[PDB]
Amino acid sequence: QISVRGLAGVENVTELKKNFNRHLHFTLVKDRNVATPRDYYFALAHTVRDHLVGRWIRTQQHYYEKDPKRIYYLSLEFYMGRTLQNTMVNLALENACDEATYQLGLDMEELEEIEEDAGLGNGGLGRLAACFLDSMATLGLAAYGYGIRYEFGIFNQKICGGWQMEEADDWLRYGNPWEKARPEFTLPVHFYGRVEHTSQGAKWVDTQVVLAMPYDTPVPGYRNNVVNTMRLWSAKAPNDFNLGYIQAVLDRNLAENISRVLYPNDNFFEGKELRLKQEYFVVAATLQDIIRRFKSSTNFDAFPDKVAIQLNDTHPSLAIPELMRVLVDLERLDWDKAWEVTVKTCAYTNHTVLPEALERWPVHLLETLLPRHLQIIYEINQRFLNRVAAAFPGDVDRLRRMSLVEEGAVKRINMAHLCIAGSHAVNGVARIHSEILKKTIFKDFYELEPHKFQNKTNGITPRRWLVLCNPGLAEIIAERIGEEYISDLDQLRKLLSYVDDEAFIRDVAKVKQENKLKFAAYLEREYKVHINPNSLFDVQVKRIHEYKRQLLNCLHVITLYNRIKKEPNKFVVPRTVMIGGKAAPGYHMAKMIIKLITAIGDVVNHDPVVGDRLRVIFLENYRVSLAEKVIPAADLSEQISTAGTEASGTGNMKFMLNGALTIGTMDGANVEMAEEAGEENFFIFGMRVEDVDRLDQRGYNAQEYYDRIPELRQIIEQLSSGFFSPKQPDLFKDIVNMLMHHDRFKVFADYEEYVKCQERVSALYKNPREWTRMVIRNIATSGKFSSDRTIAQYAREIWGVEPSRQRLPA
Amino acid sequence: QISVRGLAGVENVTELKKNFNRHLHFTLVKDRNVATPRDYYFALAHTVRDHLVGRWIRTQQHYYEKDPKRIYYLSLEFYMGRTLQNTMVNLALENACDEATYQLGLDMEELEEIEEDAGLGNGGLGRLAACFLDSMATLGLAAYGYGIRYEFGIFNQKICGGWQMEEADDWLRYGNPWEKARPEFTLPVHFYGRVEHTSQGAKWVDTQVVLAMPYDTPVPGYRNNVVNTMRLWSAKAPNDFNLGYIQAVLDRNLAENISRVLYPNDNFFEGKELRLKQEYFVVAATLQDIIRRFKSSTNFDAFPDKVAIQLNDTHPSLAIPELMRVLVDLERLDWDKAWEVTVKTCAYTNHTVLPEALERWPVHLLETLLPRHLQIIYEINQRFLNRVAAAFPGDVDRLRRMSLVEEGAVKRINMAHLCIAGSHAVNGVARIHSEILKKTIFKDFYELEPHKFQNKTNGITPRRWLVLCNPGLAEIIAERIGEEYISDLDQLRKLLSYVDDEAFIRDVAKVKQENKLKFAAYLEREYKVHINPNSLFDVQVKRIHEYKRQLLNCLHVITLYNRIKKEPNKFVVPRTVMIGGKAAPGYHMAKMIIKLITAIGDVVNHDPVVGDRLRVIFLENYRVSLAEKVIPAADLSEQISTAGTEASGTGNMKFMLNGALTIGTMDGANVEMAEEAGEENFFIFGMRVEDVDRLDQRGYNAQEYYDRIPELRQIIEQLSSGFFSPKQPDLFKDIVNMLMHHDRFKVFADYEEYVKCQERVSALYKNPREWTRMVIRNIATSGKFSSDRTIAQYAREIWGVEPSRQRLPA
Ligand SMILES: OC[C@H]1O[C@@H](NC(=S)N/N=C/c2ccc(C(F)(F)F)cc2)[C@H](O)[C@@H](O)[C@@H]1O
Ligand SMILES: OC[C@H]1O[C@@H](NC(=S)N/N=C/c2ccc(C(F)(F)F)cc2)[C@H](O)[C@@H](O)[C@@H]1O
Ligand SMILES: OC[C@H]1O[C@@H](NC(=S)N/N=C/c2ccc(C(F)(F)F)cc2)[C@H](O)[C@@H](O)[C@@H]1O
Ligand SMILES: OC[C@H]1O[C@@H](NC(=S)N/N=C/c2ccc(C(F)(F)F)cc2)[C@H](O)[C@@H](O)[C@@H]1O
Repeated sequence: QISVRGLAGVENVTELKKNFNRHLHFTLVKDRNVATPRDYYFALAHTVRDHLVGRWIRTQQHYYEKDPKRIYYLSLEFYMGRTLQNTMVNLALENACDEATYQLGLDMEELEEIEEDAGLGNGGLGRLAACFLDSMATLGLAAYGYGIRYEFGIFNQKICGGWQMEEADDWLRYGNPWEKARPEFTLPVHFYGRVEHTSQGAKWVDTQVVLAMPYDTPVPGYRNNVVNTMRLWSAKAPNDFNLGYIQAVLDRNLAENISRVLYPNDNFFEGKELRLKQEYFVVAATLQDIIRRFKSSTNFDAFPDKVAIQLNDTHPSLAIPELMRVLVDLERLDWDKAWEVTVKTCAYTNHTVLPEALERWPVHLLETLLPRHLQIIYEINQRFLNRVAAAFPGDVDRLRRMSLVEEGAVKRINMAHLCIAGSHAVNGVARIHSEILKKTIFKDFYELEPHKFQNKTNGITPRRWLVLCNPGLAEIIAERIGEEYISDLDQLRKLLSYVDDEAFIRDVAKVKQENKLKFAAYLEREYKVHINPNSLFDVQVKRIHEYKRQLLNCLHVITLYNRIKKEPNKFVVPRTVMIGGKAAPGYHMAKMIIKLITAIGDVVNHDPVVGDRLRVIFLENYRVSLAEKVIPAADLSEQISTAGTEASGTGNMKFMLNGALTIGTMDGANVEMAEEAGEENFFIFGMRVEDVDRLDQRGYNAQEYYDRIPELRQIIEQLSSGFFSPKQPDLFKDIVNMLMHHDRFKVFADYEEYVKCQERVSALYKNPREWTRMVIRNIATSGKFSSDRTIAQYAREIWGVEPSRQRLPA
Repeated sequence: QISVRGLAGVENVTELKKNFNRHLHFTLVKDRNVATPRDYYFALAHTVRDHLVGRWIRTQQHYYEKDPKRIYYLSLEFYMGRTLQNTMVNLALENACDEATYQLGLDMEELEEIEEDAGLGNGGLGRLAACFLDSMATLGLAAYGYGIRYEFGIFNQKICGGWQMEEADDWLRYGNPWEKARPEFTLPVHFYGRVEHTSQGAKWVDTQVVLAMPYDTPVPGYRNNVVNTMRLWSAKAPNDFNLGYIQAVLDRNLAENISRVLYPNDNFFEGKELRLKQEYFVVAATLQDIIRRFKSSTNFDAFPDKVAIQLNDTHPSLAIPELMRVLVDLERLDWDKAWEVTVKTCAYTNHTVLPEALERWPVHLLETLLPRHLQIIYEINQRFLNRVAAAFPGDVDRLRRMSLVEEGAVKRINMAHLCIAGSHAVNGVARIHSEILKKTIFKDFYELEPHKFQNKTNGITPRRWLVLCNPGLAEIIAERIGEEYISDLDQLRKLLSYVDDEAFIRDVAKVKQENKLKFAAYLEREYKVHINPNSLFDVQVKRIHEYKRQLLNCLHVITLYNRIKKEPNKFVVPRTVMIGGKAAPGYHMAKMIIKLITAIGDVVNHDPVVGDRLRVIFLENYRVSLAEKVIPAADLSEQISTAGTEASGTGNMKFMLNGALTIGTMDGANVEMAEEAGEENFFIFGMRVEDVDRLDQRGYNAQEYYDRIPELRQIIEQLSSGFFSPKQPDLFKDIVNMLMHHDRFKVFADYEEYVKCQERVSALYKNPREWTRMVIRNIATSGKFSSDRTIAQYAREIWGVEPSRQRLPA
């Protein structure tokens, strides 16, 4: 059908058809008279996965022979989404399978909708890990993703009476065709116990043992025949566990609860024991696996030449004292050599600046659970602080500021401080975030070791986030500039010479229109909701957090509503305002914001005077599969965090690549995005970081804004008095009180500029030719935000390895 | 190699070889350089199972088209053992796979040792269910086994310092190639709640829901291309279960614990709530599945013409009030018609007479867990007792004796009484057991409804228990009489005309010798134990129970030891005495008996004066796979339960078929076995049932025996004084006290006759030609004890369906 989806050869199509029927019969034990759509999906899935195995076996064989330096990417989250289409795309099988299934009398797109998301992450950090794995395979690096196989991923979100309900994401219910259990490689992980000191050093004894069972999932590169591995650990009780009889067997559950569920509280650090166990479990199992592989290459001096470990935030920070423990206690290296090896091996990526998100584990927890690790941490702290003392003699306050141990009511370990001390590199995830690290939160560490601090601006994979989710746009671009850009996204610059091309303009706008019709249909079909596809699609999708300022968007929405009611017979650009995202189950304010959004929808969507000039829809259960649908259909991307709070953002980049214009603050990656496209091609508004700092100095007084902006006052009055909650008039009192008296994120301060800027957006949209021309200049300059570029920078500047675009033999 | 194992055709062998390699690559994701023996087993397993699927799909298709009457065999236990060899045997693939694996450079027998036992049963009742499924498929009946998929089966037994230790049987750890999950057919099961009465009848409301997920396993007939289904239910939490957040997800475990583990307490009824839940779970899910299938045939008058439900003991007795509940409350049939349908549908098999084993559920349990079922049971009881009153007017004691409700401290439901009331047939499992039911324990019910009471003497499958475990014996028989006997075991009578055939005599004795060498080797290899293979193999294998009198065997063993020590230079027939079996974890006396056996071994096996004339070995972890090894190697089968206590026994029959002579009491099936072979060809001793009754009348005084038998006194003195426990002299005080003052099973009363009879055994064994001739007359008359015969009797006399030896088209 379309070019970039590969060849549908006669030989291939005939082969796919017969293997499909083979799987239906032998694998699924069905025949065509009993088979459901789900059976058909599984048959296709097995037919496709057959094509990975030879490539997977010989890639891993290749790494054994050539013995390159290995990259280990440690994360507690991998937000993978669906795998079928991604695999077809990366193997050039998409048109062939489409044809084969067509001739079998099936619609492949319908089968694709049956696959569950692998929802093993919360948001940006988890999705970043998934994009990175894809780029690492595409760039031919010998890379492994290591994490936990959660039985339950991020909860499915139901909206009930306007309110979020959570339900278990039982994603493994029907089986996972993309994993291979490897029970033969099961490893023991130890907990509790005590430390004994002997003549021959320390020994960790009387431990409880939990088994770590690995499951491998393939990660195919883009048409280079490379298939890397993601290894996820599952928790298993040992067989003499608790071993009246019946109870002992039932208590095996306690051990296995370690990998049962993903923590969804991305807002607020909770020092929960189960979470600590999860963090140690992935680290202990992974490091044994690493050392095993290394020993199959006594000389640990070569360890850093052969191993790189990337720590995705502080969640796997225990890798540092765990590597030390192994090297010192088990291999009997001396401390200094062990430390040298550890530092050269580990690197740390920070993904936030919000204080309440930082991991600070109570000492009494580490004492009971990991007694030997606390001792190692204490020793690291002493030696580190001795280095600080010698560099800044007499600076006693620096010492307490830099300590890994925080004193107070409860003593705590600062895991970020541990990571910086024990890593040769520390990076932020966009240029302004990295500068903020060096200037404010890790200033003392930067002064001590400026060489450690780097930037690696985030990216997204153009395979999933263009080719897969927006084939129409991929095709019209391919027609003009060829297919090479898919794995060299900088080529999109060549599109600049088409900004005045009437045909291209028409094609870009047509692709968008089709995307909007497709999504407007999806809404009616799966959610019985009626939207006008000629309106501007105004979309904000991301986790619900105060810093992300979904509330500022709410304020604009009500402003538009009030202006319509005021001058009903005046013309305004019609909008469909879509907001979506999950709230952490314990985050009251975020749950209230969701309720507000639905409450507004309830008023706005049923007002006859509004007609269909304004619609407000809450997008339920936002997740990778839904992002792949809504992003290609968007016209306006809302990226409106208070400057200084969004470390990078990556959703922003997905919208840019897919032909939406951006309204945003100079925050995170938005800055670099505006820089690449030109500030004239971006709707920038609001305080910069410096203005925020100024405001904090004087003190932020929300009342000032309320007193001087009558349009804002009106909104606040409506909220208080119960205009949006007729039956519970004080329903939103918490929200109003927060905005008026304790708003950490200065919602009111940006209100005027935001509304003004929104007027400029509406103006441009009235001129379709000029809207589309600006869109073209965005797409054309989105090349920098490919994760191939990000990963090539990690490889060269942190891990010390050269990427390669060369094919392995098929 | 050997005939009965089928053809190894050039085309077949080449096909098996390539499918093996296909599976190794695509299914296991290995290549020959990394593959372990386990990988090889799995590749063969997948290669073999491929041959079942077409047969499985068309058998079930056939039953849909022809719509025969369906047999549902309900059991909480299916002791299946291993499946690979059984499948090859039933499909005629054994020689072909042996060849194919040979040419691949593998030993198939070694691969077969890798498969775990499906240990989903305790002993005889569970193994009976497995033999029955095999015969039902072999006889072409449209039959389904329904049960629970336990995550953990019967525990593995470790012997530590002479003592039993239990460890979890994690049989699913590496995956089960013989099952197919069917999540699409998941059904809800309800618990707790309350009953509401409306105008439109009773309604069961406010229930907790647990999901039942079926797993199907094939059951192939012997070379007839029939493949029936065993469906096992697994417990799953519903997705809004408990739905702070983290805990809610972790508590899903509570629902799923229902199918976690098999109860191993075969000795003593424990009214544990979890066990009741298991019993209801299998019943509720199964009956919905049955009704579903029936409705795909309002007219429930045809229900008994289309459905038979066999209840394996009282464990699924809740099927009776559950069928009533559905028919009355949900389909709105009137009580009398519902009852008529239920009775004609259900039949009950009793597997014991021991009072402490009978299920008597406290009313307060059924009240909380199954409030509607208690009401239904009460109503059944009233109507039943009204029938009793009318038949035996004024007999008030009969009324209280026959009631389903037992009064007392705690009111209880007698589940056996429920089963008899609600079934059209009640059978025992051997002729003497069935007579005992009618004369003693169910006398009142027999007087009321004599037509209900039947006998169906147990059997074993000659596929597993001859062809599979003893190919050498199967072959030498096949040479003389052909292969037809394998599915028509009565043909073995033809062997009588060979009792004086010198060649046959020589061949029978040679097969036994090879079996003993093979087992003597297995012992040395896997357990570093040294046995003389020229000795008489004296074997008692079965669960450890007082009624089974492993203690009487212990007494004989010590007698032989004492007689040797007394006259060291006298000749005696050398013996290897092997005893094995698991004890229920809470059964103290049974655990003490195991300790005694090992303790004796410790003394006897290290006495230089004994040499190798006497060895005592405890066979660890007795289970189906071990039975398949030890039974063909046995010379003497010990079947020595107190007369009246072993309902049938089936191990007895396995030994008979495999060329061991039997020493036994006239108990259970032993009677019919002696009757078939001739009492001259059997070593019968001890009290008959009548003698036991007499002894109880006068009162059993153990002291009498102790006073009159000096050889017995000596043994008791040795036990008391600590001869077998030098470091803990009073270790066996419990055992001695039990024997002297509270022996329910009259061990001493049979002592003299037993020892005497054992002398007669030793005498015969000195004359090999005559030993073997008697062996031939046993094998030749073991035809009656085939489960094909047993099942043909159930089919004709209970279920009303005709068996068929006709092939389905391949
Ligand atoms: O879902 C049912 C079960 O299947 C099992 N898979 C087995 S037996 N073969 N896999 C083969 C395989 C082939 C190719 C690939 C891929 F995609 F190319 F990489 C992955 C796996 C899984 O181990 C188990 O966890 C799972 O629950
Ligand atoms: O760099 C990629 C993206 O990273 C994001 N950081 C995220 S998602 N941190 N998650 C923290 C977290 C903490 C605890 C937990 C929990 F619950 F304990 F399991 C889960 C997540 C940035 O906010 C974004 O600007 C950036 O683009
Ligand atoms: O062990 C890995 C997993 O495999 C799954 N099997 C799947 S996907 N195909 N089965 C095909 C099949 C073919 C033939 C037969 C047989 F023997 F002819 F009857 C049985 C099953 C199981 O459903 C799951 O419970 C299990 O854990
Ligand atoms: O007919 C076949 C054989 O059946 C046997 N009966 C057995 S095994 N009953 N099990 C009872 C039992 C009770 C409770 C439990 C438990 F633990 F709650 F789960 C398990 C088993 C007879 O004793 C034998 O003579 C006969 O040959």
